[PDB]
Amino acid sequence: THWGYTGHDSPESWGNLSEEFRLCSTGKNQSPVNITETVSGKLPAIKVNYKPSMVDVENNGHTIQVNYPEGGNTLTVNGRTYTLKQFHFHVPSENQIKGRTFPMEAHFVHLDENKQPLVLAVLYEAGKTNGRLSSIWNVMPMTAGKVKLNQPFDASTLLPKRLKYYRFAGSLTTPPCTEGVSWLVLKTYDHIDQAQAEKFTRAVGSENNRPVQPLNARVVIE
Ligand SMILES: CC(=O)Nc1nnc(S(N)(=O)=O)s1
Ligand SMILES: [Zn+2]
Repeated sequence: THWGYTGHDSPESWGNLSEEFRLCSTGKNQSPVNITETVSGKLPAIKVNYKPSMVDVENNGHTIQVNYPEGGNTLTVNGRTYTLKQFHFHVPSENQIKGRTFPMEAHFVHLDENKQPLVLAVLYEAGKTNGRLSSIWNVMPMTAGKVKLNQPFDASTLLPKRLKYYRFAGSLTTPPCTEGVSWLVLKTYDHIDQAQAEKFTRAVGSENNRPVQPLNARVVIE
């Protein structure tokens, strides 16, 4: 069923669109979130085993996304291996740091062998052109549609070397807003210039951030 970020269709009504999106309105563990208060703790280190792959770049109407047809690219956290399925973008950011919205956020979405979802997040500050995204921005379908990119894409360039993160449990920020999703929001910020963010918005047709949800019972670990 149709949903979006504006119109009579907007995030605050997602739960009533159908019975099967109801968690969007009724869940207590929803993403995204404003990360204000945190607990300093000893989080397991991330190990990135990303490498180049043959990807396609899809406009599904709601974001620009890079689909990984094969496993290949993994993340090991806490002796668990998670397989990168796809990554995609929000302009502006869904998650916030101390009330601060960022001009873009990237969501790297995974499953482990138990099919447990993990989202590793990168927040972009305004700054110089992102040279490592230009390859994806250049083939960006500006309407709904899908192109396989000729030259291999390496996602290791999209993650910093400093891999400190905020950790919390949450949900998909798009319908059906399924809960039980591990969130790891990296502290080290990448950058995008203004054209890049505007083009994206132009392509997808709107700013595509779900608004922040209450933490309720949850604690964010830094
Ligand atoms: C199959 C799949 O991954 N669907 C998603 N829906 N929302 C997502 S997000 N913005 O939380 O990372 S991913
Ligand atoms: Zn997302």
